Amino acid sequence: MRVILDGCSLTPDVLYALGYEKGATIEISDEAVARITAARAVIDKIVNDRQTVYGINTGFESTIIPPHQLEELQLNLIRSHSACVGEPLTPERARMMLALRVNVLCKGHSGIRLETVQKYLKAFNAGVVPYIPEQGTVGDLGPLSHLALGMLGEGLLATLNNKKFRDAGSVLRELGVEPITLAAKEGLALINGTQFISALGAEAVVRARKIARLADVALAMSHEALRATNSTLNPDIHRVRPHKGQQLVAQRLRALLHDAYSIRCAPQVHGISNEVIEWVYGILTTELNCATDNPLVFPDGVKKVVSGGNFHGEYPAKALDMLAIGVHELGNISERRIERLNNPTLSRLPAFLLNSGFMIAHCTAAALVSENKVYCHPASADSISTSAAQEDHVSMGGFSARKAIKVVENVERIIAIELLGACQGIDLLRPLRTTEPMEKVWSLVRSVSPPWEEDRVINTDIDNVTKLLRSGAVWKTVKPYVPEEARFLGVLTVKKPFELKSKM
Amino acid sequence: MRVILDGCSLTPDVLYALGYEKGATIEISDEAVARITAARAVIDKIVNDRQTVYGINTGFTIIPPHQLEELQLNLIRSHSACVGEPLTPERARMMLALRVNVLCKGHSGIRLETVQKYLKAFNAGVVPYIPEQGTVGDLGPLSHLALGMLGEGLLATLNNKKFRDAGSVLRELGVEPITLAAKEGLALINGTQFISALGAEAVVRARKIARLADVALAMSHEALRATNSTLNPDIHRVRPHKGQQLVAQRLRALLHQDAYSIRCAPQVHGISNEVIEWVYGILTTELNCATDNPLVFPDGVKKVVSGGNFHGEYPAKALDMLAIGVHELGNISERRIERLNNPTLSRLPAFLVKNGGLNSGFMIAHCTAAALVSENKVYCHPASADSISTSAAQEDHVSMGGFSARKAIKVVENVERIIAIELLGACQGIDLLRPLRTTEPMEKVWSLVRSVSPPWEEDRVINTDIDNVTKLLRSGAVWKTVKPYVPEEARFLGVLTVKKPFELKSKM
Amino acid sequence: MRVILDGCSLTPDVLYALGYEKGATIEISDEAVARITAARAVIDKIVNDRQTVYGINTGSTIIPPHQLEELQLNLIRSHSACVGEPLTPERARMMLALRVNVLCKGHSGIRLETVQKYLKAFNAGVVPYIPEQGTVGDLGPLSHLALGMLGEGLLATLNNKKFRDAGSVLRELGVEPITLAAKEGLALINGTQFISALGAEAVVRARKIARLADVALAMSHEALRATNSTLNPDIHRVRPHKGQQLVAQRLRALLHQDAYSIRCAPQVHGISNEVIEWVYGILTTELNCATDNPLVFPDGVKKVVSGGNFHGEYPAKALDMLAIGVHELGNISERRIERLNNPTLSRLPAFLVKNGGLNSGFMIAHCTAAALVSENKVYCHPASADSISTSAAQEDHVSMGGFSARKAIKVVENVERIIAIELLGACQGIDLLRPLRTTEPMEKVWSLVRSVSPPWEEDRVINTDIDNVTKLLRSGAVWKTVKPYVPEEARFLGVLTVKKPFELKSKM
Amino acid sequence: MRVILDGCSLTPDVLYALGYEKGATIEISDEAVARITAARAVIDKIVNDRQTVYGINTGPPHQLEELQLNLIRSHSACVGEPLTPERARMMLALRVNVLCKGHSGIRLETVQKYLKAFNAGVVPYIPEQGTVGDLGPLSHLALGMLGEGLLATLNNKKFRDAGSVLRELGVEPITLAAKEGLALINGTQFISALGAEAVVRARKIARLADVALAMSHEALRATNSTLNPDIHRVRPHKGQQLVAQRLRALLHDAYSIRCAPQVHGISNEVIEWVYGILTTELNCATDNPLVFPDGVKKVVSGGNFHGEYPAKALDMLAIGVHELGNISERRIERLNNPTLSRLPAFLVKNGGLNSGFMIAHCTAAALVSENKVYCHPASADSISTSAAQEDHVSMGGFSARKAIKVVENVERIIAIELLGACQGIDLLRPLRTTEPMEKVWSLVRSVSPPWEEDRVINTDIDNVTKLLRSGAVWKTVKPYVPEEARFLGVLTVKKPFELKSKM
Repeated sequence: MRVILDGCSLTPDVLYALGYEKGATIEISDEAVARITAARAVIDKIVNDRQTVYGINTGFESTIIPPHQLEELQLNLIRSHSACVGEPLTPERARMMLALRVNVLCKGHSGIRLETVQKYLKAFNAGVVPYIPEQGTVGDLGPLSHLALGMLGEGLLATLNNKKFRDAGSVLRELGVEPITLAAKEGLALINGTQFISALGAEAVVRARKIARLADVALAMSHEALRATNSTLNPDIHRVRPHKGQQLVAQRLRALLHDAYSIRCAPQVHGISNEVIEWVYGILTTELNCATDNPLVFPDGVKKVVSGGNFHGEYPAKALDMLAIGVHELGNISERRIERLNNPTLSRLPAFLLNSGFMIAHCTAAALVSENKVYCHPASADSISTSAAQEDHVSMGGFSARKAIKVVENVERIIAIELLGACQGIDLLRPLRTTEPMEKVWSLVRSVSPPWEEDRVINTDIDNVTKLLRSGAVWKTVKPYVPEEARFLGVLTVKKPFELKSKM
Repeated sequence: MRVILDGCSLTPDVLYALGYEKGATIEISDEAVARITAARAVIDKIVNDRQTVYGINTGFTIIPPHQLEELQLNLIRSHSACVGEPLTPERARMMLALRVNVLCKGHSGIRLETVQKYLKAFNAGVVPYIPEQGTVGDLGPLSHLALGMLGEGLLATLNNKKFRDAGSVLRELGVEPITLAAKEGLALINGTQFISALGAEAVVRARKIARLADVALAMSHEALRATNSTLNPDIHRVRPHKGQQLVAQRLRALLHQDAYSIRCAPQVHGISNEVIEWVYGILTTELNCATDNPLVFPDGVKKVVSGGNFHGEYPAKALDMLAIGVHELGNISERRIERLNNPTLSRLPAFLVKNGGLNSGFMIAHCTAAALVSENKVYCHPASADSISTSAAQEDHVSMGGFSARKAIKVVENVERIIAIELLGACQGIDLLRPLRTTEPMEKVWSLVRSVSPPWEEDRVINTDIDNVTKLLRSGAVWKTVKPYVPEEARFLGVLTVKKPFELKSKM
Repeated sequence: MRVILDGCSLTPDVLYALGYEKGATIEISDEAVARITAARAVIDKIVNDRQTVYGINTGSTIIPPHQLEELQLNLIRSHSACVGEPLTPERARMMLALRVNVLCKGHSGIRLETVQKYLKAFNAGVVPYIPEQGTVGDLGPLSHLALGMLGEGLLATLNNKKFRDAGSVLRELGVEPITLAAKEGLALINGTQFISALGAEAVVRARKIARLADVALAMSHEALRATNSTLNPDIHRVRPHKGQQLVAQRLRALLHQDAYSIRCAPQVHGISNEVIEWVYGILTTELNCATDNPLVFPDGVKKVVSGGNFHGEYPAKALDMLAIGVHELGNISERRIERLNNPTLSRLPAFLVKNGGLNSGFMIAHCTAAALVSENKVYCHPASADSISTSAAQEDHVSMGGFSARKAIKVVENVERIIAIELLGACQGIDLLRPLRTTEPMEKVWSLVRSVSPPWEEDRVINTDIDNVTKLLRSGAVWKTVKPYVPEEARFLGVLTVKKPFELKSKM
Repeated sequence: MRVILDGCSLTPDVLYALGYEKGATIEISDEAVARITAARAVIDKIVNDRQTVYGINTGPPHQLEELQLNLIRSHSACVGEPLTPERARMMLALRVNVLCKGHSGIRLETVQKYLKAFNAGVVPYIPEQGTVGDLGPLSHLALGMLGEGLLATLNNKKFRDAGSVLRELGVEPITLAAKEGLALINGTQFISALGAEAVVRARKIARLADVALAMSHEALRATNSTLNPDIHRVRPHKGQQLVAQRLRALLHDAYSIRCAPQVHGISNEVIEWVYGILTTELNCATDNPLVFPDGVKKVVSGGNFHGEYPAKALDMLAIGVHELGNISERRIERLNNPTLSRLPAFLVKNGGLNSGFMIAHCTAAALVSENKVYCHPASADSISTSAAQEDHVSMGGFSARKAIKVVENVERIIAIELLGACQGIDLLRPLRTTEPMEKVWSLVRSVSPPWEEDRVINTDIDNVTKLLRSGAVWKTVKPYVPEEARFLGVLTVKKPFELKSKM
């Protein structure tokens, strides 16, 4: 897989693939190359003409810095801003941030040199693993500086073939990549932006979209195991409560299948979760293709170098706080259906499906839902300002992105527990059969987890079914039975950006 | 203003007007009347043919006629279980009008005469007694509404808002109490109208304060003597979120390196605007939804269908997110208030008062703003994230959106005061900069503020000024002043027209 | 009816009584009078000798006599910056009395005459106008208090609670308005008395509902016909938390495997009790603290000292934790309510009603309880965890405990209703079990409940019963009924006497 | 480092040492042995006499054994990352201590095997998510002792086959008789062991917070006026007075400095209170049903397994510890602010080319901000998982974990303040501070050189954090501080509360 970046076409799903698919590689388009060199020409003219421009050849102090002191300034910037702490990002997430960094630079408004972008490109393709401590950003100078630090051959680096973090200098020699060198503005160009929040957010919303579909598969199985009626899927019901999500979820369920609230009101609950995920997906897709640099370089603009606030991460921060809340509800209602499966008076099945069955598995699901409620608190609602700097308002979206991933990770396990329990319900109902797509899912689950005869170590089954869900095999199985519109695919193509009806 | 309801055309702004504008009246369309009687014909046939249908003439087996009526009354009474302070007259009447609108869709099976009575009571000026706590998302609130319509419990009127005997109040409006036939009990109390009516007020107030936030910001921008550099349309063209671009255009209209609270304002106000716009869309759909159960479809394959449209997760979730979005407007505004009071940051006299030896100026007003932001952070916790299964039976998941709606209103109420404090402080900044002038629209806003709050010479009781400027903002006079200077698209008006509902491409 | 304040002996329960009991009056002790005049002598010397001391006659520069009086007035007026609904008369007057108590410690430098006028205003029945929002933790609220004492802004009286001109109200009461000398402005508005007065009500109500929670539980225990096995003192001897042991003993006194909401009740109520007891101790100290600045020490090495005793983090933190502790009482109670309504869990008629084919019983009452628990979870978020600083001042860290105090009261108010719903439901259970009888104290409670709420024969408006039983609980009649059956130590009375303050072992 | 457990004497600090100090070993007292065998005699008598008692021989001798195994296996339902070796072994030791009270009905042989496994260096595999408050975690512990699932060792921490690890360690797997299954997995030991680490770390960072504050106080050249004992005598909270005395010991006007005793104080008191709750909890009989050989009823069903007590305490610990970081971050802000510090902006001379500690403050602010989310009480929620019995749970598993996270975050914040304040001292040379603070400064300078030109600052932050956690900083100032202000009272177990009345 070789992806061509141009700063306009990147989707969260492609970025996720860039981080997680073996053999992923990036290149930049010819039009991106043209934009980058055009922007750099502006910078080179300002520096050569010894013209004073804040952010270009000024200090920290609107006076002109001498050339040699200007190179040293870039290095001091990268080093002093490498202030992050805690556990480093996983190799996949660190490399997602790297690729996203390159994509944003492709818009050609940072003033970066082409050769610096190439060294970033070459490092990615060679399999570099940046060392990015996950805590520090207030929304992403820190994370992006740690990225640039490794590209300077300083600090720590790893590789895909050897993920033990070691001397960055030796790793670059290992990969045959010459370290970057920094000219004017290159220091800021590399570390200004929302790429830590947005890369992590990209993974979150991708995983969220996929678990939203899978939640309906688990629900369908529970529906069958509990022997519920199809009455609540009547399209007349959802025609008169015509939210997009609710209608789409009901159609998805009808494809798979053609009571209690956790089943009967599922379209009315999954629906809004789906719409939140779809909305967040749109916000993030725009953000992955934004020029978050400062100051901005516009070679064809009335002003060639402009100071703005595009580095502020409130947009993806807010979106990720809401993603967590939306995804959380999928697990919340799922846990209740798990409760019905284990309850003998509710299921008309053997209790918990001298044996305890899936009793404690429901417990695990409830614990995950409970901790998700804490993670539902909006991190971006807080701002802590540095008084005598310029930064008097920040997004605090670093934690928004991380806890969004955690909530989805938790909900994935919850859905796995429901699906696992519901499949056992199907066993208990034999020789009864369910629908063709659901029988295929059941067989798929049974290929990694045998039916529950005697008690056994159940965390193994939970983890196996979770692996199964994350593999994509479950959705791939039911996919051809579902109408195209109900497959959650519309967000996979980049829409044209909003345009003012007046350019005033 | 006489509004004709038809269950398809109601917007949050019209509903807000129905509750808050003097002389508001409702009627229902001819097509709504037709739908209502058509649905009732289904119910009447079922009852007369003595056919067993769950939710129509069953029980808690077919219940005989003389007791089917008693069942309706028992339902209304036993479900009137709400506690706490009653809704304000305006909000109670908003819930009443919204109730009527939903019934106009013609899927509840309600009788026409009952709707007519709900209709007549509203127009006569009835004030329902609706305790604000109880719903898990809205049997309770809607039952209290129906209870008063039965002439039981408490009622008030617009002319006399002291809650008294409901029977005498109906006798005061010359209104005859409702009577309940089969299904009418459920038809009146099934739905999300408590959450959605309160939510309607919230999102309307939110939309208006979002616009006003940019006016306060513009004034602060002028008082702080900031550059227009960050409003360069090239900046927002390459970070092209709809909200960010629209906010920047709105600011360019009012004002035709700085701190982040000013420079990153389009990047912060923008997402707030988009959240508000999104919530507005969710709620507009919800105001025109058939949230009844069981549903009656006279032209359907099944005439009576059990579903889950009463579940309030949709408006509950939207209102939790509205609170978070609106909160940020106050959050960044408070920081700009901080800059205005800070002599190092403002290049103005400290706390916007000259002769600051004996005076404190707007020092403690900033304090009040900070306290409001701080408490908004607690209200930012999503209430709909919780569910307490009220039965090991069938009601095993609920939205808990009652508190989502109420705290959404509280956050917007708080943010309105914050924006008022910023605008008040920024206008004093303008005074301190005289004989300098600002733009034509901002000079008009300044004059408008000065007509309710004089400049700050010596110290005086400042909570009076804060409240006055807050009243000014809520009056609509401030936006009305700058409105003609702003491009139509940047006026936050697109949400005022009801879009056609989403339609499935496939027939599966 | 007459409490003598001395700045050392005030308990939350006495302060609550001062605000809520009819005919309450305050006086100050002789030792307090002596301390006040001694401290004022220090101030008068400083001013007379024209000596420069920050906070007494500075700005910063030594302020001349004429301007020094004007400075006090400007201070009070400009700091009256609070917004929102005013405190209830009882809470406003609690803040007033607490203000006087703190001044009795004699470290504020206040004049005696000023204290006397506050004192006379309280006894005459003044109702201060104190907007509940604004403090960051309490210049605003305390300034609004002083503003009314100046005869400015709004005031009310106990005989006429309509807020009107403060000047006319003081004339009505026969109280001459205060006048302000040096330091008197700061002396009146420095302190944590808004947070602490509201907190005093909260922890008092919390302590009383903690006891009542065990009474409701005991009734539920009987209605559900549970075993006494889990009350075995051996169980709690080996899990010997003070609260758990005390709760179990209280339950044994009223009742002289099972579900967790009953069986683990000592293990859950226990920690709630201990949190309440801990908070009570924190607040009792705080009610008797010198929160002034700068502090005046007539017998100290330094007579006038600048410190940070005005910072409200201590009561703010305590009230955030009170909310969490009280919340759990309602949380576990709601689960017992669920068991009462559940036919498979209770072995009683579903929703505690016979002939439930037309009746719903207490079904929706459980719903109301669940909604209250759910909203309490939002209020459980610690408000004091946030701080918003004013960058260029000296106030770079604040407690934000104003909202901590208010939401603490809200949580307890909610939990009171929950306990009422449980008790109401459990008493119906007792009816359903007749001719069976329960214990002597529980039969008395049942009779007491039946005197305000008849048994549930047919369905009726249930919010009336809920409110009546809530009124009953708050009246104190329920606890008074079982009180003589409970061992003294299990009556939650230890906190009612002021303990000697902690003393350092070392002189360092 | 051989600790003798008896179910009555364990403190959070000793338990922490048991998990983190090399060569730690446990034994049980003779009285504990006596109690265990006495309780087991009750259980043996019941099964021998074929008497029906719920929780002993309920739901034949043959299958009663199978029931125990099914119990352990089916309840091993936890997910996520496993506990660190130190925390897993803390849970193991705490498990043994609770069994020493002699009310579980466990066999002595089983305890000795747990005992032996610990001393041999076993590392249990305990997934950190699942408990609703701790059947899951305790079952995973027992699963490994059965030689099933995964295990590791201190010498080889790669999780592998539990059977082979026990062979490696020379430990024969446990066997389960009647009641032994429940005896091993009933309790609050996952919450309490994690909570023990949290409150220990909290107590130590509370002391260190005053050291950082003292240095900031010196770097900012503040007055000692706010430490006047008369101030705190008239606002006589225990914590506030103790903190002020601690500061006076180290030092013999902005709110973040002036109101520090009034803010650190309540944090200290919360930590001290939580410490007391947890100390009791470490020595509680959380079994069910309970066995009382000398009781009126020998086997009693109760609710001592309910973890609300430690859950609530840990939710409050997080809130209390959080505030230390909150006010510290504000002092960090003052250090970097040239208008507030009267020092070079961001503590760097020649700031035209250098940024100094600017972004380090940024890191501190981010940590405070995320701590605000963790301040939400996890124990405030309950999800009834049983339509009947288990209808209220504590949800204290996450309370314990996020408590550790908050303290971990605050440790870094304090490190950043101390690091910045020491640079302030450098900028003020040839000025000197007090003798104990000069020693702390020298100690910091031994792991982090002064800031001349810009360099990679996350290295310095991590080094100073390591320094704080090492105990060397407190050990340095310890002899200058009055005994009462050293936060040591909680280190000795107080006698348990006793009812006055016999009712």
